[PDB]
Amino acid sequence: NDPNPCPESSASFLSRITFWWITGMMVQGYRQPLESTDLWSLNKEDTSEQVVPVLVKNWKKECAKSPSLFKVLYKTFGPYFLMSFLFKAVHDLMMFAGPEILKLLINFVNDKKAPEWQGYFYTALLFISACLQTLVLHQYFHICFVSGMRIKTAVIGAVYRKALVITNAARKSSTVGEIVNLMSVDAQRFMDLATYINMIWSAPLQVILALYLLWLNLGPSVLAGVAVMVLMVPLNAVMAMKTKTYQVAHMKSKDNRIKLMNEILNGIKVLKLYAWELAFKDKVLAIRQEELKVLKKSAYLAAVGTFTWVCTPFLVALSTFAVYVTVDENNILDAQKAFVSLALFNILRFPLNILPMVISSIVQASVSLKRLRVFLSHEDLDPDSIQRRPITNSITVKNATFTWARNDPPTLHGITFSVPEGSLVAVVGQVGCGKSSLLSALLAEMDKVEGHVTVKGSVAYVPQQAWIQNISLRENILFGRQLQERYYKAVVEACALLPDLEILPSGDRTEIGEKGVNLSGGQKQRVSLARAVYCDSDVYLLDDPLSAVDAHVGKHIFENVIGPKGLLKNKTRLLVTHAISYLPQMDVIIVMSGGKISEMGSYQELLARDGAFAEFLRTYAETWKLVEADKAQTGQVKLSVYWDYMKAIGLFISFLSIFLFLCNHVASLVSNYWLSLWTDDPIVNGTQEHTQVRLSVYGALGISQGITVFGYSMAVSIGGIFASRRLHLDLLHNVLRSPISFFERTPSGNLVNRFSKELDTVDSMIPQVIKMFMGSLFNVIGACIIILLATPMAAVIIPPLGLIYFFVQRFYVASSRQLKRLESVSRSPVYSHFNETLLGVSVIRAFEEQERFIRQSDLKVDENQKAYYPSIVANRWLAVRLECVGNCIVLFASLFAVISRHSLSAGLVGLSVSYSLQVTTYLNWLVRMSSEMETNIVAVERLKEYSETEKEAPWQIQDMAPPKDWPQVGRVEFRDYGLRYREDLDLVLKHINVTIDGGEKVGIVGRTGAGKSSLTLGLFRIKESAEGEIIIDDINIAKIGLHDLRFKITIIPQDPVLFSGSLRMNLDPFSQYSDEEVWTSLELAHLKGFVSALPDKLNHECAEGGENLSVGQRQLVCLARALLRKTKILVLDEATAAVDLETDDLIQSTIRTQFDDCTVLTIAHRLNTIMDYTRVIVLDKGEIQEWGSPSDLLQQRGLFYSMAKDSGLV
Ligand SMILES: Nc1ncnc2c1ncn2[C@@H]1O[C@H](COP(=O)(O)OP(=O)(O)OP(=O)(O)O)[C@@H](O)[C@H]1O
Ligand SMILES: CC(C)CCC[C@@H](C)[C@H]1CC[C@H]2[C@@H]3CC=C4C[C@@H](O)CC[C@]4(C)[C@H]3CC[C@]12C
Ligand SMILES: CC(C)CCC[C@@H](C)[C@H]1CC[C@H]2[C@@H]3CC=C4C[C@@H](O)CC[C@]4(C)[C@H]3CC[C@]12C
Ligand SMILES: CC(C)CCC[C@@H](C)[C@H]1CC[C@H]2[C@@H]3CC=C4C[C@@H](O)CC[C@]4(C)[C@H]3CC[C@]12C
Ligand SMILES: Nc1ncnc2c1ncn2[C@@H]1O[C@H](COP(=O)(O)OP(=O)(O)O)[C@@H](O)[C@H]1O
Ligand SMILES: [Mg+2]
Ligand SMILES: [Mg+2]
Repeated sequence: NDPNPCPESSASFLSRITFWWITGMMVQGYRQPLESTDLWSLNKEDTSEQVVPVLVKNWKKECAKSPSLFKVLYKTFGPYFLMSFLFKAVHDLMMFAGPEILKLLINFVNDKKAPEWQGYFYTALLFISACLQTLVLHQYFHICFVSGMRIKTAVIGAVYRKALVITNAARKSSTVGEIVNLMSVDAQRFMDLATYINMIWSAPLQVILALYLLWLNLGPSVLAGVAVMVLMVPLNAVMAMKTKTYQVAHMKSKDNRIKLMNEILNGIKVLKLYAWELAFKDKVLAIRQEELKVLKKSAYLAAVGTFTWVCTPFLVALSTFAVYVTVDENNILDAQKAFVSLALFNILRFPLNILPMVISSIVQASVSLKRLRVFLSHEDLDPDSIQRRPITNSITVKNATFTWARNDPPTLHGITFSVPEGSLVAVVGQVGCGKSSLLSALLAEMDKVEGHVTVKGSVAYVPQQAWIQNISLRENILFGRQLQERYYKAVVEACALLPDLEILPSGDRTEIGEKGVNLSGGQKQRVSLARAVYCDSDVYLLDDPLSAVDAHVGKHIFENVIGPKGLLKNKTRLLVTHAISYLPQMDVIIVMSGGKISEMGSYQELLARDGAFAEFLRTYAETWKLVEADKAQTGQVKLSVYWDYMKAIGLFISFLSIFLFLCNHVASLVSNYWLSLWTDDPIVNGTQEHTQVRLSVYGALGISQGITVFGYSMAVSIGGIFASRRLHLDLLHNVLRSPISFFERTPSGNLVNRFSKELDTVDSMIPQVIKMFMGSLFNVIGACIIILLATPMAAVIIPPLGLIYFFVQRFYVASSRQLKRLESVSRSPVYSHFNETLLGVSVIRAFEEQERFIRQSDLKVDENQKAYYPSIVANRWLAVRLECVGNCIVLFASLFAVISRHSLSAGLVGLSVSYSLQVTTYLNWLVRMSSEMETNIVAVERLKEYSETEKEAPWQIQDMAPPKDWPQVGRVEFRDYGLRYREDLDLVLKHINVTIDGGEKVGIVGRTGAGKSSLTLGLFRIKESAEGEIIIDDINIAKIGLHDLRFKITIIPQDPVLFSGSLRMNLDPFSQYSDEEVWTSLELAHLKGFVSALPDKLNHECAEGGENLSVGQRQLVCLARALLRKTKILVLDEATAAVDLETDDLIQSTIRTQFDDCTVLTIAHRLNTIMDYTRVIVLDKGEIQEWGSPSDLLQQRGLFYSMAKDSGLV
């Protein structure tokens, strides 16, 4: 029992054949524009739940049986798609039958004596044949399009189901670029094959059936015609083989582009802060140029392919007629037969003119078939590698050796330990020694070479990089679980989240943002912890959850949650710690260096050892929503869009294209009438050579027609490339120029959609639609001009026939357009969900929530399909209506000719029928193509949207540009400075007033969520000042072009962000300076040893956004990045967060030596590294509290004293 079910199920037989059931929606759509709400629920068999499981099953049955073939696996959609063959057969015989009846009528009308009754019968038999072919043809087309739709669901369903199981090593090879490409473009390639796959036999049948009529007419002279056509195949064959290589290279360039764009949109804040977006712009363009260069070559071959097929029947015709006179000198010599022979030849263009699109589709689909087959055949991480015994030690690892990649050398070298039930274990060691690795090994994320691993009970995971969903804070803490009011409140207060829940705008239920961009580092880490704690599992793997928060909250969380008095007192919990404060509280602590456990034991036991760790210890010891969903445009498409696409093509090509179209269709009409005038001439003994004279002229025009067709097919293709190139550059510049607030609002999939699918539409579709539209347009003008001039008194018939076609076209398109918008809008969540999942697969797999996320994906794809399905039915609805109107007019033209056979104008009236069918079929084509054009241009409308938006301040002002040596003394002055993140939200900073003098070392201290990171975000002018101003050395900041600002001051941001490419590229993407400078920087960064010992020294492939190396190494890469610029104002935003105590001591000593003369302000939680500084700023919520020298603030016994006492400096 559905609330709004599809009417197709309940529809009677008469309704189903004519598609009468969609009538109701089409009328509703005309009155007021269609909404997402009044779309019908899908049919049970059109649903991911019913479609995808049978495909993945067949893959399990077929892949397990084996190489693994994907083509044999596409017998899943075979059964349903066979009926299509039967429907296509009947239609072709009815197409063949049509002309026969028309000959008998055109003959009947001529013969005066013929009985009254026999005339009507022919017209009645014509009308019925036209109706039957229409109904049968559109049953065929509906089966083809429904098949295509079901293949789209399954391809997306399978790819998502696979993405959650694939190995890490395979995840590096199959990048996010390929996965997004597979779900988007390759599914559209299979959908487009679904139509034309049925022509592979329908064209040869039609070619044979037309050829046999010539044998019946001519005889054994039709062989030459077959000999010419068979010789043709090899050319199209080798050219198709050549294209197959171009399509592969084109797709590879498209994957690389989408992969790079993903890495840009991930870390856009870092691009904005370092002022790097021009470097990454140039890189995206370089990849686009390669992709477009190949697409041009593919288009050149298509033109040669089209050129070959269009001029085949004329070359066949001349080849055939030569055979007669070169042997048959005895019997045959006819004059009129030529006309019937040419009338039989001129049908052999209708099959051959649709062939190069069949070839293009099959090649394009065959590439996509290989790419999907290669992706679904990747090695799957096996969960039976770990024992996972039912709820005697908690976890046991015995001589286990794990490796990130199968062929690479192992990370963990023969580790051996056992942890008892309800034991608090700690993991310690150097930066990049394999701690996060050890936790990954127990989750079966890493491949193991040898050993034995047993993990008894359910596992809960807290990763080092916090992963938060787009949904409300409560729903993040729940993570798809039933709510317990007692326990929920008990977890939230234990995780120290109450003050954070107070400061948030709408308290608990706030739209948290796409990657938790709203929250601060500590808030993200606390939510991530709270989720895992709420889940209530047997074993707890905590990857440094007390890093980002200060000493106060850290202690609170340790006493209330993790420690032996908290919630998790009884559960086995293995935490990775860098702090040495809580090691006496631990049961056993495991030290590891270079992937080997150096020594295990308790605090006292390890102290008694007098080892390396002992020596280490001595030295240091109604709710407000944020994300706005995509919303469809309401009215008609504005001429601005069309004019913008045409402006990109250029004036020269547009005047050439139209000119060649005219030359083509003029030659078409000259040939048309020159033949029809040649027809009605007597066969006298004279005009013996005239036939051999004029058939050369017919051949010449046939070649001329072919040459021009090749011409305009080329002209439109190059036009399309110019447009597609220009549109991408405008889109990319518009995106890179927008402010940070826009990116925090707009969903990720919202942009991925426009950069992948909407651009792929602009690249491929629109040129083909333009070619077919212009073709149909000039065909209609060409028919109209002929009938009018042949019968000047037929000027009355044209308007009425046009007006009724126009009103059907204007009615239909109004709804058709809106359905294409709804579909195009509703596909954005599908990308967002894919993007959200791929980041947090480790977490999803740890909590075993796969089924829920898989089930969520199915429900998100259903919405896209619910929007798509009415669109294709509406196409069928229109087509049947227009053809049935066409049949009616043909009947009246046909019936009028029989009624008034001999009354008057007997010679003229007989022909009236002949072109009454022509004009009908051409006006039928014009409406359908004009609609297809209006629905396709929506893609360009969608790309334009980010032109009329909010833009960031001008990059280069070039008038008020400050001197080359502007930051000469780092004198930073804040004057009544106040920041506000949104327009409606309350102020984060207010009435800030400090004077940081030149070369002054300034600390910034405060409680988590005090406005520390926001102050540094404010200085770079990422968010524009609400009140007051900042001044850097007697020069106002708001005035200057922010690229003159941003190059002169450096920051180490809180989150370390690396981009996909060589390790050298991350340090310097402009390629400005030498390798000696990079090496001396990596020497000061303390990565020299690590980066030197690597297989490729500085050409190491950092992939997936720097997942190839550890968090603490990304910290040092971001340090090196800052060390290379060597500016006079430096800003540290917790640069020493996820590192050792030893490693921290080093990079501090670096900062003291290198940045000795330049102004440095540092934000920090480790107060150890502040007490050395000259002055310190302390701020609580939005205002600066007591500030001065650290020694002074300790004497005062105020706030800074309280924070020092927690750290244990006092
Ligand atoms: N997914 C991965 N693919 C390939 N190599 C990896 C991967 N993860 C880690 N490594 C390599 O293993 C080394 C150390 O592993 P790991 O990241 O577990 O260190 P860690 O102890 O977590 O360090 P940190 O203290 O920075 O958290 C790194 O130097 C890195 O090159
Ligand atoms: C005689 C005519 C009318 C019918 C035969 C012509 C067509 C259907 C034939 C001739 C050459 C053939 C192509 C030759 C090469 C390729 C590339 C391959 O990777 C996929 C199949 C594909 C694309 C073939 C499909 C069928 C094909 C296009
Ligand atoms: C170089 C050549 C091919 C460029 C040709 C550009 C042509 C095809 C463009 C420019 C303006 C466009 C038209 C603008 C207005 C409408 C009305 C709409 O209800 C149907 C589409 C239709 C009829 C468009 C069809 C495509 C169009 C005619
Ligand atoms: C109609 C008959 C008489 C003449 C036909 C000549 C045709 C085939 C010629 C004349 C001018 C030519 C065009 C001139 C300019 C360009 C731009 C170039 O970057 C790609 C090829 C392209 C698009 C050419 C394609 C072929 C072309 C259209
Ligand atoms: N992009 C944002 N949009 C709206 N509010 C934000 C944003 N970033 C941070 N906030 C809010 O401002 C407060 C202070 O943030 P911030 O100064 O960045 O944290 P911290 O001082 O801990 O580094 C936080 O409690 C947070 O809720
Ligand atoms: Mg780690
Ligand atoms: Mg911060």
